[PDB]
Amino acid sequence: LQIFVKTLTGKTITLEVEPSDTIENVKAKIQDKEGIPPDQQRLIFAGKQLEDGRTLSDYNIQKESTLHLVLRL
Repeated sequence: LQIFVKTLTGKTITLEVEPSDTIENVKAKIQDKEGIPPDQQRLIFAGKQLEDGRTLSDYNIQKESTLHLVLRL
């Protein structure tokens, strides 16, 4: 599976994700490609702010789905 994460910059980053990956696993993938501690990350999917511990499949995030990243303080 691959998904896109939109930054505040506008710049788009593809992410290789397993379908059962938790939102932490996603934040820690972004920790890798950008370098933003998961605690400063806030991810959004169709307006729903996604929660650590639930998985991509719990929120029905699928191939080529877009998450919007925004920061926390």
